[PDB]
Amino acid sequence: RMFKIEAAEIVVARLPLKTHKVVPLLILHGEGVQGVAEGTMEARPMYREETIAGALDLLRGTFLPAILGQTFANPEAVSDALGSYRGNRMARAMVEMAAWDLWARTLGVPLGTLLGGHKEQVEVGVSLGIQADEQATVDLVRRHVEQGYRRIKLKIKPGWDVQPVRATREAFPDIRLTVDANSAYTLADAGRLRQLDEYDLTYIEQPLAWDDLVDHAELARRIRTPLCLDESVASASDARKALALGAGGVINLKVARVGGHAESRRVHDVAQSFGAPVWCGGMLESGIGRAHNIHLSTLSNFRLPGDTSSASRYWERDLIQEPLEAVDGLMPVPQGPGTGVTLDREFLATVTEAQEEHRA
Amino acid sequence: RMFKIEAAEIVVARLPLKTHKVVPLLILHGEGVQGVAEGTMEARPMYREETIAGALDLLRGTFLPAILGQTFANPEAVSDALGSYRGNRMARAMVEMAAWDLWARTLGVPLGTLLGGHKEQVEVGVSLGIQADEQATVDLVRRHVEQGYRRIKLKIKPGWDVQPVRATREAFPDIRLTVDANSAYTLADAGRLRQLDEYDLTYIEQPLAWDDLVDHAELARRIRTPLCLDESVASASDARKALALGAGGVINLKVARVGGHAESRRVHDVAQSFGAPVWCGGMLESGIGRAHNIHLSTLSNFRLPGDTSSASRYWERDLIQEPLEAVDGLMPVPQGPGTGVTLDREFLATVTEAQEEHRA
Ligand SMILES: [Mg+2]
Ligand SMILES: [Mg+2]
Repeated sequence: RMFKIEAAEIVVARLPLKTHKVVPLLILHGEGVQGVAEGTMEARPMYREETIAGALDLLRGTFLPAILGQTFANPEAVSDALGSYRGNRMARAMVEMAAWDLWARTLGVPLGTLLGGHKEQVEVGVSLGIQADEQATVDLVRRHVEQGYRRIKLKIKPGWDVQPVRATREAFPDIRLTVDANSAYTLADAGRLRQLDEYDLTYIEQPLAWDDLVDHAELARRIRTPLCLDESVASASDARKALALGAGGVINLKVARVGGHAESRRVHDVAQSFGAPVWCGGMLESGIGRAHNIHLSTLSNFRLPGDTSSASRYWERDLIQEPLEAVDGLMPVPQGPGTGVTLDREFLATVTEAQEEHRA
Repeated sequence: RMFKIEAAEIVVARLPLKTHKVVPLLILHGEGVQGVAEGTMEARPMYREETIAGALDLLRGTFLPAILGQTFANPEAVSDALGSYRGNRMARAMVEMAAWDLWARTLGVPLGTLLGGHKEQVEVGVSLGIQADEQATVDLVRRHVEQGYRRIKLKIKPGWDVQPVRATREAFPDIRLTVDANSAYTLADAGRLRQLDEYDLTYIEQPLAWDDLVDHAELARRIRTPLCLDESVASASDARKALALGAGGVINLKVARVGGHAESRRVHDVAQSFGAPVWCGGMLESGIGRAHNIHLSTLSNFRLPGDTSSASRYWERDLIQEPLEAVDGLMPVPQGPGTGVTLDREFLATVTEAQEEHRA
């Protein structure tokens, strides 16, 4: 039954890589359990428009006040209570996704299960940066293919695109191979991008401007390689518009980017209704955010491998107790209610740089 | 010659309405002159996505450190130096516009002149909120027609659209009449909006979602009244996309929304290349912002009246020494270099919440 949000903590941690990454956590408390989610916004607006400064101000100043001490039927009722404010999806997503965790934990059910998923393990691939040359690329790829990863994503740029791809393809003619074009191209480059076609990529991710659909639709008419949209899809209606236009045949679905789990479900179902698959994008998440991603990835139209690879690839030590490790390109769903993972509070304390508490 | 930016000041004021409005200012110092601009983002994200807290943290943590101490050839070079960041156009606009004012003042030239305009005054319109009934709407319109405004804008909403427009058009068969539909309709409302057609509105402003073009395109096919786009045109390429898709035939051009004067002139030119007019939109600006708008509005494709009405209608006392007052629907361009207006520093002091100075 119904749940009352009694308190909320905002905990910002700084986590060393292997220089650092800031992890904003929102914890909601209620009914003697808690829900946790992780912000994916950065200090500076590099991947998208939102920033830690603005999202946290929106949380303490607007969203938290609207929900604290209040009672709700479901996470959708929580999202509904955050008014008609424009944009700020990642901020909304912190509240919404923690609400999903909290709510699932009051029922004792795994998050994935509530969202309609029934996979017990999800397929994963890896994304690789730009390497120095054709052989160093192939070497780095081989390391990962020997780990069983089910898709390889290579960054590209002008004019480092056809070469990395052709080399990787010749050594490995059967792997699922993709590229991330990183919004570094123009309709001008349609000719170069078309050269990629003979290497049977599954898609080219977001080759043009990060906020565009119309030019993608045009570029898609000019090349045979499917395009995958990322930043240009921030909602189920964007997904609809993109697919009705022909701007892509694939969507990289990042839960926090679309404002959370429910909306991600809708994105997911709109894609399926068009016969377009989704796959789960990643963003250097701690185990909190990684767990949420895995649970969402259990939905059935997640038919291409996700960037939800092993935690130990990123951190010497994660913010949770449980390991999130994939073997042979498969990441098991972490057992337990909600996310199935648990904050390691002692370790979190040694890397916390800010913490605040909010009540009604 | 080139200009060095030696110092910047952020001053946030709470200026009394005729409740209160928070006015964030940026002051750029160099070559013995200064350039000033006004942020239009608000505390919470209601009109668009940016907030004062995100915007200001972006200025002091990223944009100002990038330009402080650097020497530039023109305002465009200043923009390019903030280069790689996404969205946040209003925050960007504070730097770029303050830069135009400074640049212009090192040259001794009025801002509008440098942007290519040659009007000495600009036509203004008036905006009427929702009134209680038809005759109250008509009586207010009658007042404003008599004061000499050259366009009437009626705010409409579902349940209250055809009625005020019918009544108004009936009493005033020839005036330039428009409506602001304020993103409150959906495609199911096409039949009701089509009923406005027989009243010869110059346009309906952004009836559907604030970030949409594709559905507006469809709505334009079902009714004959021209659509005017607002929040969904944030760049020159958005303008092109909107006009080419037939999402509208008019653009409400707001200088800060698109990233400042350079990009606004680009929106102005893309629109002109399609033969679509633009007009100057407003956001309850102090004299700083109003003066920038008035100078942008001197450009030749601003062929419909703008929301740069008298400052006295908004403020008991303005932040500038010069009064910006329209007479018979004509606002004079303020004389002098740059924006042609000058901060009243002692008055400003009495209304300053907060100030900060940054250097190298
Ligand atoms: Mg990517
Ligand atoms: Mg308007």
